[PDB]
Amino acid sequence: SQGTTSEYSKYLDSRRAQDFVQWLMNT
Repeated sequence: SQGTTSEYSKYLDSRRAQDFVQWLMNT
């Protein structure tokens, strides 16, 4: 997901960003 600034900032930071890259990769 693209998100909106502060919303995406979470999955651009630490743990959640790792889950997002793992996900993006699998997809």
